[PDB]
Amino acid sequence: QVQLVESGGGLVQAGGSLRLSCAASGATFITYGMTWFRQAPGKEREFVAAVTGNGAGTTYLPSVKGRFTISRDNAKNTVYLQMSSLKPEDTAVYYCGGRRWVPATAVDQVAYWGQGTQVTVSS
Repeated sequence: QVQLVESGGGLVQAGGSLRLSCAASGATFITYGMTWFRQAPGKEREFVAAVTGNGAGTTYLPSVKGRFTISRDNAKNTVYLQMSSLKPEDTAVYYCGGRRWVPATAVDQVAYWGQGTQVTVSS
């Protein structure tokens, strides 16, 4: 009974900001590498950002690097994605994926998913 529950999405104007959260419960959180994926309707689900178990190692999709920040609080079992300078490009459903020991970099590698939270960026 491992469950990932997401929040913080919704609608915002271009240049705006959001903060996604993904609270985990069931397994031991620090043994999982957490990753944010996003999927626009009709396109393939793509990698956005990933963080290691300890929280030291972070990787970003080149596009969103600088604008997006991933982080995690291993005490409260949550991973965050702070989005800034949002473009219409970034409109999609954002999913949080967990994989044991090493963050997933491709969809197939993810062991546990969240329900997915919509982000829409109008202009």
